[PDB]
Amino acid sequence: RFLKVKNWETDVVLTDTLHLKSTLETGCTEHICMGSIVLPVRTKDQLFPLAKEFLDQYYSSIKRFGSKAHMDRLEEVNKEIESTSTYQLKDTELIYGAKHAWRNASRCVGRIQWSKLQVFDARDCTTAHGMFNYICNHVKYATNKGNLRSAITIFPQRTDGKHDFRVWNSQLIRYAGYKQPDGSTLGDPANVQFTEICIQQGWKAPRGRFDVLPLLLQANGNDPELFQIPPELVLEVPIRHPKFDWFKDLGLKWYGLPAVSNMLLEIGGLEFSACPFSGWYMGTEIGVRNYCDNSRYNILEEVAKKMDLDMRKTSSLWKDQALVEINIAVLYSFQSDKVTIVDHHSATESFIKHMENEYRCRGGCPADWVWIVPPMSGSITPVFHQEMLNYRLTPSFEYQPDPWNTHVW
Amino acid sequence: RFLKVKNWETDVVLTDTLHLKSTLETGCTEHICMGSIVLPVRTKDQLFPLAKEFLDQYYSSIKRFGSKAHMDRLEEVNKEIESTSTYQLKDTELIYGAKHAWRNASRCVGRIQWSKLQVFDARDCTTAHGMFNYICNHVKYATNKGNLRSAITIFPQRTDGKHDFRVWNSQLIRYAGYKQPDGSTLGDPANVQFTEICIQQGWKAPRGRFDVLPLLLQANGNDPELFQIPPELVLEVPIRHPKFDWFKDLGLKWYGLPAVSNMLLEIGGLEFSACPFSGWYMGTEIGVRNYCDNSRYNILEEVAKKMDLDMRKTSSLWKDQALVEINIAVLYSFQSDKVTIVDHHSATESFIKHMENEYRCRGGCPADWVWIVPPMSGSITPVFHQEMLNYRLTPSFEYQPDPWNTHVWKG
Ligand code: HEM
Ligand code: HEM
Ligand SMILES: Cc1cc(N)nc(C[C@H]2CNC[C@H]2NCCNCCc2cccc(F)c2)c1
Ligand SMILES: Cc1cc(N)nc(C[C@H]2CNC[C@H]2NCCNCCc2cccc(F)c2)c1
Ligand SMILES: C[C@H](O)[C@H](O)[C@H]1CNc2nc(N)[nH]c(=O)c2N1
Ligand SMILES: C[C@H](O)[C@H](O)[C@H]1CNc2nc(N)[nH]c(=O)c2N1
Ligand SMILES: [Zn+2]
Repeated sequence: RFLKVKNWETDVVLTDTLHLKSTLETGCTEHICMGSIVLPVRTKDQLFPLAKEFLDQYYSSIKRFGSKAHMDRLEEVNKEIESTSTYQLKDTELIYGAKHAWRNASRCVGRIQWSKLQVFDARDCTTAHGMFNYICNHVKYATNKGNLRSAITIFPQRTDGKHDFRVWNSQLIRYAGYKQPDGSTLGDPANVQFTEICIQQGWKAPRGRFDVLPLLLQANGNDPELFQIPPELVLEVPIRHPKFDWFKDLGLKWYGLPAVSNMLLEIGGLEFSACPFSGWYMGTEIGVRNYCDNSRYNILEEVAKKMDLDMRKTSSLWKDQALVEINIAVLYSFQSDKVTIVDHHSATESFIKHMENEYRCRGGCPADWVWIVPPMSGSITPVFHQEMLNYRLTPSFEYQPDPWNTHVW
Repeated sequence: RFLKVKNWETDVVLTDTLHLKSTLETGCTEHICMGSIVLPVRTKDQLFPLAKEFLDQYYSSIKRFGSKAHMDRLEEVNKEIESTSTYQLKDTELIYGAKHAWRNASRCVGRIQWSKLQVFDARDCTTAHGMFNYICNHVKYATNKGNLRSAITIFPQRTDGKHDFRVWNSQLIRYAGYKQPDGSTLGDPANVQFTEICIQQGWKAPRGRFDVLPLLLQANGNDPELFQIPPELVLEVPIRHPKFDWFKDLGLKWYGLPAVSNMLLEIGGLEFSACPFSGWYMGTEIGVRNYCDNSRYNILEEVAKKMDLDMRKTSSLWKDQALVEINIAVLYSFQSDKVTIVDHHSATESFIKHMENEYRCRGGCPADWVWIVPPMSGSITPVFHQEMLNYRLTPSFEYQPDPWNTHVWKG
């Protein structure tokens, strides 16, 4: 019932009590652990307990638990559900809901920042053109000329589920992917299917390695439409190395703003299916995953060749050498251009501090070790040595089906 | 029930049916994942089911399920249990059981090797000196002058839990760790407590950075006894770097033979509390953890100093740089001395091949991702991209508490 987690590097032990509030299921059982698995409307009756549970935590957080304003609010929501079959969040509840969805994201190493999130209320939005305007303003505000600020923009909540707002893109800013007659792939292979839906919806693709995708915005369950983010709002960094002069000849660049736009935000049983949110990069996301994944840009082979390393035996660790340098270059490039970026030592150090705060201040912190530990130098970052408990709290961000599997035309 | 695992580099989807034979519990619930927690006397009653299940396993595998010889052996084990309250494994069953414990070890990346395992039966052993002897022969056979061979030596099973065979060292070969007045440590910090004990028992401590510890051996529930492994049996590798000539002057070496000795082997209900086993190192065990953990030898600073890296901001990746070079040195040094070692690229690639084979032949392969993925360069090894399912099969290796915590001293 009361659980301990130990850090094996510091011997510091923490007691978790927050897990007993978890509602949703993990994928695991007593018989099987699904820890490494990437992926393991409401009626009037389902919605009300959800609303109450949420409002209860809200009013407790503002130290007004059991007060007349608490009781009255519970009344008003119940009455709205009974007659309208849904309800509207107050601004204050919405800000709180969003922030706690981030506080609760067990896969996010950057949650020390959870309270500093700028919430843009876009529930008055009605069209795709409106969505586009909200998005460009988010993108510009968050970017802040390279001094990035965390933000989320929240579109209208789901109704009967035939009137969903969706950003089709997986991030507001991503690069196209094209399959070539050559049999290979130019650009980001992670994006082929989506790039094809952009060309099939009308986009003129420049057919480059780094083509910023057009936004595919769906309002009120309507057919999605294309828009191009003003190029001057897309801050990109050319990638160079502080010692290797030849590194820039690789042609590499990345965008400054990581902004996830395909997730579904659940607050008090209400479902916000379009809720693009953004912060700033940890270096490894680009240098390790985007650049070096075999299924991504896959440049290790080419980089190692430029450093003149022995690629005949895996045991020369040429991959590992090239990986370090690629990641040095990413960090250096973002820093030289004054675009906020955090390295994995710094991020994990910070997440450790954040865990300790969440344990004393909340009695816990759901954390997913498989995602928290960076994809390089795992054991030299402190999160490696830290036991974590993983459980699902609400409010939350969740994955949801790609809209094209779902929405018909 | 048919559970699927996806590989996200390759899109290969595998179907697990073998988790259906898992009995032991994982620590996880529908409400909580304990996937990253390190550590989450039997009666007649529970024993025959465990025996029966184990022997059904054995007999199926040799294609004799339901045979007269299978039925006779069930009957004979049955009788032996109600008459003596325990039972004895045939040699063939011990061999088969010890291989399977390794096969079922979900935290072990080395399992493509599982069928090649040298089983030494030390169930006739009765004294600590007997154990010393059996262990030396293990060390020599397994070392094989650098061409390492996998082995396990199996001492008599638990009886009333009052007459346990324990090897008290965590590995047959490890270096001492000495805590100084000033708070520093000399030698391996992880063996401090266990060194203290040895000192206490009578070991005269050399007090250097790589003193190979004595064996502290318990036979038959008796107080444990000190012994020195013959130094000529302890193969070591001095660590140097192919390009960095200053690297040798760091003074580093490691031993060639990793041989876990503190684990409990369970076969068909029986508990072998002394079953030291050995294979050969993946490089990162030494170069990442033993050398570079902050709680271990912690040589990152001193290595990055000597490479003259920019050490004033973590963002130069100076740690990542030094870490790679040290790991290059470890593999270089082993290869040059013809001591078996495997790098983490080759080890993980082999395991994927193993794992795929296991799904195809056996219907699954339980695997602990948190353990399988190497502690450096995670996502450039294919295991990182591999979904895994963790579950508990017997026969099995398990943790047990440390003997000094439980042992009832006689004097
Ligand atoms: C501010 C700096 C931030 C950093 C350094 C950061 C870091 C990360 C990293 C490294 C991941 C792993 C993602 C991957 O590898 O694909 C992640 C996941 C995630 N982050 Fe954060 N994050 C930040 C801000 C935010 C914000 C502002 C939110 C929401 C308000 C958020 C919500 C999430 C969610 C829901 C996931 C899991 C996504 C998934 O499962 O695919 N993050 N984060
Ligand atoms: C032959 C080459 C082998 C290699 C390279 C290898 C590699 C590894 C590695 C890297 C680990 C994780 C250990 C750690 O970081 O603490 C491990 C754990 C383990 N291995 Fe293997 N192994 C090998 C052979 C064997 C053998 C012969 C056995 C027993 C028959 C075995 C049984 C286990 C068990 C039970 C664990 C879990 C240890 C624990 O949970 O603390 N392995 N192995
Ligand atoms: C907000 C924020 C800040 C930050 N630094 N980093 C992030 C993760 C972003 C950026 N870099 C990767 C991307 N990650 C979010 C997308 N994750 C897909 C995971 C996935 C894939 C396939 C099937 C699934 F069920 C799940 C977000
Ligand atoms: C047989 C074999 C071969 C190989 N290559 N590698 C091995 C693992 C060994 C060597 N390098 C580390 C060690 N691993 C086994 C002991 N590890 C500690 C597990 C542990 C720690 C603390 C608390 C616990 F509850 C459990 C075995
Ligand atoms: C199979 C495995 O779950 C998958 O590769 C995970 C592992 N850890 C991860 N961790 C992070 N942060 N991001 C990821 O995309 C992944 N992928
Ligand atoms: C807390 C966490 O589970 C712990 O540090 C684990 C992580 N993965 C590991 N993996 C291996 N192979 N060996 C280890 O000692 C550990 N330690
Ligand atoms: Zn689990």
